[PDB]
Amino acid sequence: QPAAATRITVENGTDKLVNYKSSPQQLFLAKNALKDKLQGEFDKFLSDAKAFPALTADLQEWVDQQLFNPNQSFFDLSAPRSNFTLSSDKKASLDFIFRFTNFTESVQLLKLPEGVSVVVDSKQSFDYYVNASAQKLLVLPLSLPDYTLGLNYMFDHITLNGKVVNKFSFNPFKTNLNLAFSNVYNGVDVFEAQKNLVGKGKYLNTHVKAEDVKKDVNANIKNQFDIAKIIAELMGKALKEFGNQQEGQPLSFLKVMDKVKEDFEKLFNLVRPGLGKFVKDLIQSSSQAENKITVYKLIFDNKKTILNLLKELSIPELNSSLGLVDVLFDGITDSDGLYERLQSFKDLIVPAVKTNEKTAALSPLIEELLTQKDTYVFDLIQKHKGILTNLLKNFLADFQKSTPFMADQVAIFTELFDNEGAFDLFGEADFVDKIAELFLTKRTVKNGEKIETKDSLLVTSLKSLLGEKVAALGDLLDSYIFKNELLNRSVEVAKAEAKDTKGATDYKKEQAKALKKLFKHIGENTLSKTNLDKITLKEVKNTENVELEETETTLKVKKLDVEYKVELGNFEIKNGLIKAMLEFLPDTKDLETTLDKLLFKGESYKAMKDKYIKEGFPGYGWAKGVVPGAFESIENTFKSAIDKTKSIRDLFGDMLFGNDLSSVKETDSFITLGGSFDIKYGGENLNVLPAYYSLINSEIGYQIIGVDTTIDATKVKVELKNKEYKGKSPAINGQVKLSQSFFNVWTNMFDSITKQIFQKKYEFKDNIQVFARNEDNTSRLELDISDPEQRVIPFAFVDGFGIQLKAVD
Amino acid sequence: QPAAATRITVENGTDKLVNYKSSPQQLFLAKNALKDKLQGEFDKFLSDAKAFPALTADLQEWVDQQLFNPNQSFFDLSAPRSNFTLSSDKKASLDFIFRFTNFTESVQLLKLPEGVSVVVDSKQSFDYYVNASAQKLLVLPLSLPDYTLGLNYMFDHITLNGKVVNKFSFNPFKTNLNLAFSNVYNGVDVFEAQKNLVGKGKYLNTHVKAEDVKKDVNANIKNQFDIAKIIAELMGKALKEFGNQQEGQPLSFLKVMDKVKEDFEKLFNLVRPGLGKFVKDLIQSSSQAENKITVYKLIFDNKKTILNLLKELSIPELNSSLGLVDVLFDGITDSDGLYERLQSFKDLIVPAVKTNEKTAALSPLIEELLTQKDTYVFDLIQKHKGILTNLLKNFLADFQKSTPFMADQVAIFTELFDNEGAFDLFGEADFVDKIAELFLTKRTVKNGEKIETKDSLLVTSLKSLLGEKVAALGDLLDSYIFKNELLNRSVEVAKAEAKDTKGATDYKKEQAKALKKLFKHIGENTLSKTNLDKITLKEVKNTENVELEETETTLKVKKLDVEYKVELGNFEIKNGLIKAMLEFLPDTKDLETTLDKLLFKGESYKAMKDKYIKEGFPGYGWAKGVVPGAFESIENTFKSAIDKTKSIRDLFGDMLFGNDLSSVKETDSFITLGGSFDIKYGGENLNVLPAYYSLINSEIGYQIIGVDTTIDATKVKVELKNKEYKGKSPAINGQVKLSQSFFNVWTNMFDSITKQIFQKKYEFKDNIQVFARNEDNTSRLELDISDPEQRVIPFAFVDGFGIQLKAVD
Repeated sequence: QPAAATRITVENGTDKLVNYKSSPQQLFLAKNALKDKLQGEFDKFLSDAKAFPALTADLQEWVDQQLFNPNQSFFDLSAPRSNFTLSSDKKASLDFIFRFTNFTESVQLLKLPEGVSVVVDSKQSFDYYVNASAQKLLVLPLSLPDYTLGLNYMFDHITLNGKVVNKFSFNPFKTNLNLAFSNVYNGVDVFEAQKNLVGKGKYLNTHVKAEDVKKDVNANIKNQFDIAKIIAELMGKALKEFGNQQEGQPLSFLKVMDKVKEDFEKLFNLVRPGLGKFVKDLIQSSSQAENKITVYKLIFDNKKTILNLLKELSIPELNSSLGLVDVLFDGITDSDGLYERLQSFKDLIVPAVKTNEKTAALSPLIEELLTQKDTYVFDLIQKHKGILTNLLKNFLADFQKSTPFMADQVAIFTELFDNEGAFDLFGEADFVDKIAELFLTKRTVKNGEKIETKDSLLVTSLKSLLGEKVAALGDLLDSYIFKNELLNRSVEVAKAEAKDTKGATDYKKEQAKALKKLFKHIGENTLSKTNLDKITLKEVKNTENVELEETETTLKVKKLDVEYKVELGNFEIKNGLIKAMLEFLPDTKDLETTLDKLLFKGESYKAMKDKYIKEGFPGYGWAKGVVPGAFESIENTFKSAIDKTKSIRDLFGDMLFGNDLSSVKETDSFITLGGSFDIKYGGENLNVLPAYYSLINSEIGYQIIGVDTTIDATKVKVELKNKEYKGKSPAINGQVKLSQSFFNVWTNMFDSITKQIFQKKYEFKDNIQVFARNEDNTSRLELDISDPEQRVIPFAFVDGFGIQLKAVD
Repeated sequence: QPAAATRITVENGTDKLVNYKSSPQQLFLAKNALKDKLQGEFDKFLSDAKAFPALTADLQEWVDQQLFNPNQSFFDLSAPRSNFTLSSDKKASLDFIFRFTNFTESVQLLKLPEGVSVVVDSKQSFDYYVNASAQKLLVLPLSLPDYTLGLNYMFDHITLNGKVVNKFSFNPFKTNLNLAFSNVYNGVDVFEAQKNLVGKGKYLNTHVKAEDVKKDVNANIKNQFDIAKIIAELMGKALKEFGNQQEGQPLSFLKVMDKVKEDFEKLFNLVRPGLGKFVKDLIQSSSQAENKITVYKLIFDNKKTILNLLKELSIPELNSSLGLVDVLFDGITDSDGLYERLQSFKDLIVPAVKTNEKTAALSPLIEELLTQKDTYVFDLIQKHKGILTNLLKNFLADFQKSTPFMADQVAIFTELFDNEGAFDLFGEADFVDKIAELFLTKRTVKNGEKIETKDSLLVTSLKSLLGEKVAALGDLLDSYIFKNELLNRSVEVAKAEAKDTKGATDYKKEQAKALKKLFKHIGENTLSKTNLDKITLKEVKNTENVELEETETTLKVKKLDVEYKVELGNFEIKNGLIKAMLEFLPDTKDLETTLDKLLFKGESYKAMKDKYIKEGFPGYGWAKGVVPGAFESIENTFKSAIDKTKSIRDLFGDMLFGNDLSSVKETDSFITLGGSFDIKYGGENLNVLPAYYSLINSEIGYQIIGVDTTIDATKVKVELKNKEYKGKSPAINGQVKLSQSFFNVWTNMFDSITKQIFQKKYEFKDNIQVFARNEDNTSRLELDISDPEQRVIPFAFVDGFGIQLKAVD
């Protein structure tokens, strides 16, 4: 048999850390930091009610696995003498005597965790002595599957076989104490990592080459340009399908996604290597896709890509769910096996999800993720509208609280997703209609009495972006931009006064038609393959070697100087990119009243009117009756100039195009971009330092910080092809021609904008981070991710700022 | 024979006074004042080298005229004993013994200046004793023909016939001392007169009656109205003759004076009684008069009127020349005798005139006043141009220094009379042409290089009167009032560039024609007898008795209250009083350029133009190219409204008349005056005090001071008959009609003027001075002008302010 056991119980619980200094409330520290406090924290578990059962269980595991597991075939083990002295003084010790009794008639040897060479004859009671004086158990760390601080104990000086074994480890890599940390991880956070990762002949310096730096720097610009071009063609290949769709035939956001699915793959195989099959599979995982693929097929195939994307999420706690992914995917050859194993594990997965408050609302989702084998991501998204909208609203609110600079975009996004039906895009709907009824339609999202005056999303975005930049013409926006059924459809008012559905009354299809026309033009006239082909990113030098200097904990670029010329060719923005937007404006012929209100019936002209009526006209004085004959023809000629048959569409056509709208050809180019602009990535003595993912990962890149990315936008010509007024029937023609004057003002302001907002020799500085990947997804900078010294913890908090394991002190 | 004479020489000289206190340098004091200083001043003559011959001459005159003139027929006079003791102590005395020896054999009596009853037989030496102790000779005054202080001496206590004769006068009324005063006159100046002239039963109170006061007060208003009406008809009877004269036929200022001569008489027989023949004779004393009358005929006939007018002149010294007028006119029955006596007296008159510096320049004038018997006043005036212009300039300069309030009228008068040829009006000339070439013609009165830019008299008067009241429209006056050949004929420029005498070039007859047309209209349409007949001065109460209260040195009106209603009827100021003045303005069709300069090319509009061009247009801001399309039609419509064929005459016709000038009838009434205004001469306890002429005169009036002369101008209606625009071809017609607006402005401003400048219930206070004359020029208030107590000296200086007969002390 084996030795007697008394308290072999081993179950226990983990611990957690407390905030210190003025650090964020979410503490996710790494190892070190509490270098001295680890012993003190382990002493608490060493001197509590859970201490001696854990110690006895560890002793039992040691005396079975390490003592008689290679034995007991010919040597029975007994423990006649065995005692412990774990006292209240937090000082532990032991004294064990082991007898090996052999019943076989032969000569054998004892295998013990030491260089022991002892010969024992048959029927002989071999002696074994394990002595431990009263001493403080030392603390060493272990790496849990979650990469958390699994505190373990070791003996300092204990005698085995009568000799002292210095630095004795009591079955390392696993202890029956379960004293983990919920907020402290094994490894080096962000900066203790940049002590053994860079240097003279250390990891980063010997794994990053000058030719590699040059090729990655060039490929950074090349891939940025390529993804920009693929994005531009994508909206321009899907936009063409959107626009060309016939009226009354629904075309969902995802049915068109298939028609450009490969492009997405290309796009996402250039943003991140290996992320090519995942997105092309994702946009095919819907009922509207031509070839449906299940969620399990989506997940098992590109498991590694999903792992990288999850590790790129900002939330640390996801890594806790990421520790079982490798165990989840072990021994699986097809998606059916993965589905079966997830069904097997559901009995433990779903209670953990339900018990977690953060994922408590998520509980239904994962539910059918284990209930139906034909799950589709986008079908789930369109079916679980409420929960997904809730998380999206929370995430967007957090982003607003974190990104005040893009507050308008987050505001319009939140207003969009305030409606559950906004998730009907990812389903069986009409995108060219859903985007119109979400972004260009009044909202009534309330139930108290009525808040239907909430207007549309585009109108609110214009109000935010034109807050106070323009004031007098704001009334114009009130009469032509804020009060048009093509941008503010006025929900629930169509069936209020007509109740007969006239052709003009139904503005839901006229606005959809205008949006389809705009999509047609942006698709096959502006962002077409032919029009986007004349934008060439040509290398200029691309020859200089990017020498690297290494000296102690540093890695610098000697002289980075690469320049790429983006030649815009002749990017003809044809008439129709802005002619369709003109057609979005109402075609109401009532131009006299609106212009009269804007010019004369205002807040400043009326004050001058009154002041000149009561008194004024300096030098004259006594001629006060002349005044209501002076500011009456001044208004009269201006009013009479306005053509009775011209709307704001025609006025804006005169202002922008010059010639009248009916006489302006849609094939002509409104704006032509010619020439080229330079990109001048440069720098001297630029530091190169490791760049990690959001969570703990074995894949690492490198970043060059302080790269002067000069975008010299000069040498480009943004020319208005129609720089002269060719109109024959101007809206405000006459001796007080204002449409021509407005057109000249527009041309001058366009030249000013292209001189200041456009080319200005932009100067930027940032960090070029490249996570370069090899051919078969064997990225050059991959760490051992095994020993607790290269396990980087990017989300951890650095001890340099100051963290202590105590309650606010 | 008579008594022996030793120093009968009597010739001597006068004296003069010296300034004292802070009195004006021209001292012309009256008697009294130097009440105590007269004795001291006479002592100087009593103790000088001229004393004893004067005393001896006085003694001789006394002993011939008063002693033996009624004797020597039977009583020879001898002076065996005779001595004087006029010592250096200024104490005079005498001792005389007279023997009367009769050679006739009869009994006679001696006639002496005393109650002496003595009987002397024949051949008897009658004795006479005249004793005088050493005593100071007292001083008494005498009245010279010039009414100056003729100091005379008297003896206090001397014994005649053995008895003392108290207050002995040594031949009064004449002394051989000739100690006159050049600055002190006998009598009471202005206020010592109002001590014996008013009182309880003294002169003014007993010579002024309540009915007399009432009738004179009523006649004051009646005569003021009558002279105003006669003046208005006079220019309107002479103006008609001026206007109706044919072109090229000269009509002098005096040839027309005859055609209205009687009116002048009427006028001047209402301004001052008896001044009716003088002015009617004066304006007939010229070569241009139909019936010439000599200066002697003009002077001898109305000698009394000339005396009153000369006594009304402000200069005191003229009275010295007035002392011989009565002696001049003694024993003369016709103008021939007066001419003969002036020729006789010329040998003394002309040296006195020449020796006097003030009349030294006058010497030629009086010269022919005694050289030709056919002298004419106006022929002399037009012949002695230089001297008369010199005195007129000096008098006008003095009036300017004395009357700053009417400085503009004196300035234009001085500018007029700066030319000698300005006196050609009173001769053989053309008034309708001379007044045009003097008042509406440029002046070049200088010889240095050129001052021809002096402009005309009317232009300078407008510049003075429109100094800074209007500024912006001043440029209009520069282009239409300051630069018109009808008001600024531009002398010496007509024969500069043309040299061919075109019809338009000769502006001397076109301007004369315009002036003649204006005279025609003011003569027979506005100031005609028919039009002036409808202005009636009606008494309202004229019944209340003006009771007078007398109490010591006072005379007050108990309650003066008279009111006269001047009913203006319908005084039709026809079209032509202002239509002719419109025709004076140039008829140049260039109205666009002048109005453009006045309105747009100014000093304030251009600044606003520039400010709005550089920046501005509040609320818009970025629209700066619109501005040179905004302030271009604002000007363009205003410029295009102005009719190309309309001049400033037409614009002013639209502004004033309404309807166009060609369609405005000259017989219509531009302004009609209707209703009536009240004159409310009133007051309680109003002082009545004597009022004298400028110089010493026996004719006196009385003045009521403090009369509240309320001219309640209310209840009159000055109506514009054309208060609505009836024009069919306005100068600035269109949608920016400004001629109609200008006309409405003119109508409103006319109503405002007639509400404030016109009727306002004017309140005035003054002194009603009446020099009432009886039927045969026997004015009621005439003083004895004989005794040295009623001889008023109005020009004298009152001793109350302080005057002493010493050099500045």
